[PDB]
Amino acid sequence: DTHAIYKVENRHDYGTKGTKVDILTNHILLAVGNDVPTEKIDKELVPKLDGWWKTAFIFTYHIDFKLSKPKKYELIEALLDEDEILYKYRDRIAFNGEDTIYSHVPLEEFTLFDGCWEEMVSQITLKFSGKVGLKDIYNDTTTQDTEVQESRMSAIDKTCLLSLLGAKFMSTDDLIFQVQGNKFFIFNNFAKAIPFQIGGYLLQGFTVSLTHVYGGVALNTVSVPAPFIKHTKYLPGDPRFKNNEKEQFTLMDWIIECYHQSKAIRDIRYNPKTAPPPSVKDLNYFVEKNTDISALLKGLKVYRPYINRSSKGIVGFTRESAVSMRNTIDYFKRKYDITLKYPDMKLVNLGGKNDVVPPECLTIVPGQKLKGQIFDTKTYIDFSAIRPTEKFDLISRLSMPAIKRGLTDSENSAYQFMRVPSRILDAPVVQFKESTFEYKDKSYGTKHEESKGNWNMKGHQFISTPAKQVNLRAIFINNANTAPPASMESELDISMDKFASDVKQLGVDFNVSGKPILINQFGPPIKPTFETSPGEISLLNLLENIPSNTYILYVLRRGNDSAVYDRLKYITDLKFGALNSCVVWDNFKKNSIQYNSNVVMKMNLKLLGSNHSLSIENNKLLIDKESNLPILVLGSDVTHYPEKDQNSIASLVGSYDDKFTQFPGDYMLQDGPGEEIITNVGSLMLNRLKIYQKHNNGKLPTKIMYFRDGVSVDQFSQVVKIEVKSIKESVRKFGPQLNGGNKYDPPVTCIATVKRNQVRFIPIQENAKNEKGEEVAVQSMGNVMPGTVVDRGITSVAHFDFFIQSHQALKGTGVPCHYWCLYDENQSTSDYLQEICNNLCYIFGRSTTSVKVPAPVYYADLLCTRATCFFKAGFELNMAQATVSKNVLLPQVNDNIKSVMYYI
RNA sequence: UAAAAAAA
Repeated sequence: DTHAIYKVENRHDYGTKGTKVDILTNHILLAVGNDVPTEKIDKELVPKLDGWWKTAFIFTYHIDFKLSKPKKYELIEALLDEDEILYKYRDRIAFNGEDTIYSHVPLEEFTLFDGCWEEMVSQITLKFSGKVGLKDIYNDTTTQDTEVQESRMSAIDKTCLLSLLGAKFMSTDDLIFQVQGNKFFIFNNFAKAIPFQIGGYLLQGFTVSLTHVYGGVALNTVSVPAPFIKHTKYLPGDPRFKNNEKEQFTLMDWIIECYHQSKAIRDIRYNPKTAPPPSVKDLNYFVEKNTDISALLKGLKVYRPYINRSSKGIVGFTRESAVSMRNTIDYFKRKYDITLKYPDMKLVNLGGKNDVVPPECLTIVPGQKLKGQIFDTKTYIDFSAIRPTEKFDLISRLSMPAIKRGLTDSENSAYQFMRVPSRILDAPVVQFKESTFEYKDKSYGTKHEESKGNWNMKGHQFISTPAKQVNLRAIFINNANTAPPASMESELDISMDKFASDVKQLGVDFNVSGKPILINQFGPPIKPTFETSPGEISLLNLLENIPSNTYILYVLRRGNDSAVYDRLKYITDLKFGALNSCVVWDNFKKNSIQYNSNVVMKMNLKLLGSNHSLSIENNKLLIDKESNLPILVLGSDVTHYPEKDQNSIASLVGSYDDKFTQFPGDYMLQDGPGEEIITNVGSLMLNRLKIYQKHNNGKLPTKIMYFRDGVSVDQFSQVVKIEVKSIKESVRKFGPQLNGGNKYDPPVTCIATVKRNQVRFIPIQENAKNEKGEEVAVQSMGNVMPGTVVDRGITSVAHFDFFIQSHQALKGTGVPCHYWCLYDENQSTSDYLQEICNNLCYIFGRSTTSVKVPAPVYYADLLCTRATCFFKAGFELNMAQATVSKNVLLPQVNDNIKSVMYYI
């Protein structure tokens, strides 16, 4: 007859439970929807902002080019900047930045594009693609149709308005950088910037996007960090900058810096403040054979200040000096009146024909991205780890000027952060073996708040631990070009013994009385033809002659060896299916009982144990009452591009008991690059069921929750229409062949989590009354108290969505997870869903904390991450040994561990 | 690769 209809779920209620407090969010209300009756919101609370963005018709033009966005984008501003006629309209014309161009005015009124439908203008083709009324943005803001609201969220008018706001932001007399189309960095004396790695600084910018809320339209702003190449003597803030922002800083001045910096971090106690300045013989070898700066110069765009907005980039470094060039110093001394201070320095060339100039007089064009991998992660991370009070100021102080400039017509109580209501849910009860941890609310006075969703294992034991003493065997992977100190054998024997003794107190009996085994030269296959290295050769031997009941503890000499870790896991997990944990020597050797205690936590899980769970009452609400059979909780993630241009990897994990303590799973190569919809996710449902029925006397789950991670909004329709349908259709098929031939169609709810978003919260109060009148803390570490639930004011018009911030934000300003129930066959109220979401954040079994997203999702991410090591590990080989089959790129794991959390 | 958290 007719196919069935997988429609995205409409919101049906709001939650009620929890301690109430208002909080602020980084949103501004632009407008109240047109379909909201004037007799609804006070005339004073409606934002006094009108303008073009409310009531305008925008010309749009499709536009082809002749490829890198760098060139196109650069191409457009060039026209917009090198023509005194168009320049006047440069706050009214915007790039998409590949397909279209938006303009407040028509482009056919320009004596420029005559024959596009002066020389550079020939790489563009214009085609008027209609007009866009911007005022329809403010239309269906009450409409309770999840399909309409979808088409509204990812709409042309929304993209137009956003992109035209960018135009306004960009038209200021201040120096301003556009990065990836929507991130703007302003480089004035008030900017937040620190020197970064080599020849670079970090800079705090901002970005805006607009989100539809119920009746109607909000603007969201958040700060963004980016690295750039240093183009100034001094960085903003420094008082030597306020005086001369334009104090001479040539290309040479930059290379010296990079020299000092490079050696000061590749050698220690180098100290540039003492170290003798390079006498130019060093400094020529450097700038040619040293990738720490060659890669940066390769392409670096420079200025020629001695010719009196055209930056020639570079090609490389010549061989001839500034003196041995016939003369150059004579040219510049006579014909430009300048004395070359480093005339022995090799010169650079800026392409043909013969346009060659010395670095000593060649300034660097601002705003250039600092290409490379971040290696100084600590600096990068600390730069952005700002607490909410400090971070909301920053957002306000970078955004508001630009936004005010944007929202006024091309010739202040409204610009303030939305205040929304929140509710703080109680933490569940954490269960250990014979003990509990329930946070009891208390006043903000002492630092008591900091313990909600943040305990430790002290005076506690794991719930379930291996029955038998098990054999723990050290293998010292010696991933270094030098043999380890003599005092390491003794140091490790010490460490192993203490480790075995500490974890006994948690309930884990290890027999550590083996003898540690050293493996030098371990590493990935190497050269087309590769042959296995030692001591992979050594290790392999070791692994196929491994005793029973043996847990491998890999002690890495140097941490951070991506290539080594991937292999150790590839060989031990995938090939051999042997239980193993890695540990980094310089940590392990400190012998912290806290370090050791966080390590067994993983090991225990791997040995099928259980560390902490929820209380007996808490678990009751993930149990179907109708069958006294727990719910099958699934998590799935998708990671993209494991290498170069390769197929994405999907994973699915699932619970199997009523304790929700263990989540094995399976992973799978997608059949395309950057494919986010797991089109055949149902095939992975087969093991979820088989191990479920194993731990439930042969019965199949009667309810199913599917937590789907990492989808954007445009994909919600397909998650429901393709993935949920696939799950449903699959269990309907696998069901019968598992329960004795009977009909199987359990109801599934599906909740997508988006844990990376642009929504932030700042607390307003230190305390708030609970329902008994007792004043009680509602913030911890200067962030909103975990878990503040927010489902009003900034949530969608029609979808069943809510924010919950489940974790203590130990650093910076925490990021709440945005949950959307996309599909629901078991009539779940918001109070129900919000509680199990928050609750599931307390049974992440490798940390003593509540985490920022339900355990199933974190587990699914970790599994995707591990599948990526397997992929990456055996890949160079699979490019040689060869398009390639799925199970040779990403093989299945050994059957031994198909039902363990080897990814933990 | 002890761990949660903050940045991409």
